[PDB]
Amino acid sequence: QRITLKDYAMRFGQTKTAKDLGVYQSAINKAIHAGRKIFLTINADGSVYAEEVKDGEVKPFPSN
Repeated sequence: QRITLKDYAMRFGQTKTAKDLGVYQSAINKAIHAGRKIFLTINADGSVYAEEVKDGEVKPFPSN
């Protein structure tokens, strides 16, 4: 089951979220702020896969 970016940060903290995603903290807070539709999947090995829904499309997050 996917977890929203906002709910993941609330559960694990902004620091772990930024690290799992490989982005810096400030970017995470802004993304949430902007209400982007970002969903994370935690794998049993601990890695996290994030995807964003934008304009009808489904892409990886961060994009670049």
